[PDB]
Amino acid sequence: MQDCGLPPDVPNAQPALEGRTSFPEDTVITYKCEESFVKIPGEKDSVICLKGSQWSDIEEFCNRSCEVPTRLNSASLKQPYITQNYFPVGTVVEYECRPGYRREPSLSPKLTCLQNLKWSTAVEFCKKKSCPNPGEIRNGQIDVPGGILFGATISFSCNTGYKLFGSTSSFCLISGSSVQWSDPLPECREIYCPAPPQIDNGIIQGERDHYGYRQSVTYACNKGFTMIGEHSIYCTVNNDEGEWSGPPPECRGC
Amino acid sequence: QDCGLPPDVPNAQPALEGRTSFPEDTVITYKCEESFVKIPGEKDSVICLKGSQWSDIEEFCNRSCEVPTRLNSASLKQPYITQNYFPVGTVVEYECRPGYRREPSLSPKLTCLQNLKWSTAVEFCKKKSCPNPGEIRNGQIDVPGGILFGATISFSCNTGYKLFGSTSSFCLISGSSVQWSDPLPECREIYCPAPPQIDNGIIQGERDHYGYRQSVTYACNKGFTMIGEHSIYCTVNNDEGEWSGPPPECRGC
Repeated sequence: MQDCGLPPDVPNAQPALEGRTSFPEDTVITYKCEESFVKIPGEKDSVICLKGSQWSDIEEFCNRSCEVPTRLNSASLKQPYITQNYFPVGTVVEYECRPGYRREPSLSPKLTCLQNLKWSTAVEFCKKKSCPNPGEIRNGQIDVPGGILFGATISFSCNTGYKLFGSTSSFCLISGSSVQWSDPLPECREIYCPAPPQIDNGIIQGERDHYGYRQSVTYACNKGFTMIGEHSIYCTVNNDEGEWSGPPPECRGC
Repeated sequence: QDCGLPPDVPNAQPALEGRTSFPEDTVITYKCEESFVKIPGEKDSVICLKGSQWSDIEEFCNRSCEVPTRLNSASLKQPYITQNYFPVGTVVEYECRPGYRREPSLSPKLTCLQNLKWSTAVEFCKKKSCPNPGEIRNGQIDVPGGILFGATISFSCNTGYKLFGSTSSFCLISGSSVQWSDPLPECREIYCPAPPQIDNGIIQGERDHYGYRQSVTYACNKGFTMIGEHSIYCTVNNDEGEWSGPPPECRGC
């Protein structure tokens, strides 16, 4: 009769019958691979109802493959693997470094689909690029807690008596073709105490324009006046603010 | 042949030894009364002569000031320093003791006034001053009460420095002048012990010396996680250098 019966049973595949058990001549039935199965590229996935109520032949066209290789931050799959989804056991794909990573020549940038349907063990075939030597801050310091490779953070400080002007930290971030420091080296600026206080009936010996950390100012009483107190005071520096060590002496008469 | 009572001398009293009759050749001496001093080169005694007659005697006592009171700034010059006769109008001169100096604008003279008192005393001899103390590098000099003869000053070293030498000085008289009893001490920077090294980590840019408030920053080697403070600083546990705390640790991952 001008109709075929049920199409052939294909291992690991299911046909789309659309609710019927009888099919007219020239009917084309397509099979879909079952769960955990991927169709083999370049193979038929359908049958056709021919004359004599006979279906055309069809061979197993499904496998048995690894999942799409897991997403790496250091490397991306090369072409053509990057567009593929069929990875039977034994399949080896190749990677290439992303930015800002570079190849570790001693290591293979390849992964193999194993018998258990899993990709081989991942090694660091693509490593983190390094940022330039951070250098130095005059009268300050640079803290490098964990190297200077891509993704690293460094911090800046100014020594006692100096004030930081600029950025307090920097990060090694990807910059176009390479990796560079997010921020430039800041500046450590000398902290000045307020102008030293004058005293009644006394003077400052050779008063300077500016007083920095630990610098001192010496007092002297005018003729006929007696000194009572510290002959000199010095500049203390805390939390980036200058402040004299204590009050200036007194010059009492007479 | 015995004389009777000797003559009455104004402002003087004779020493009679309770006697009222005196044999020939008896010599009687008079003593000036209070406030009076005998006049140098004048007779103060009489002698009983023949004819039961005393020899003549004239007033020999002049009202006089007392020996000038002792001053600590100056001493009487010669010859006043050995004198005791100071009638009204007498002016004596002083000279400075050590460690005092003359106040040029003033007179070093005292006059015996009509009331038998010496004129008002002024500071004609003033205390000498020791030289300016100077400065102590990284330290301070406290001058509580001037730098004149007898004064005391004290020395201290700023935070982070240790005093080596004298802690005070006193303005002493030294021969022909006044000088500080002790020379200035020195203020030397205190150093903390060398910072400790840590397993699997380093000291970032270690220095040869660390002083007060100076810090040392640590960093762990690749593949280790730091545990504890990243940097420590040089404190001064008086008067010793000491690190603020233990260095961090590096734990292998």
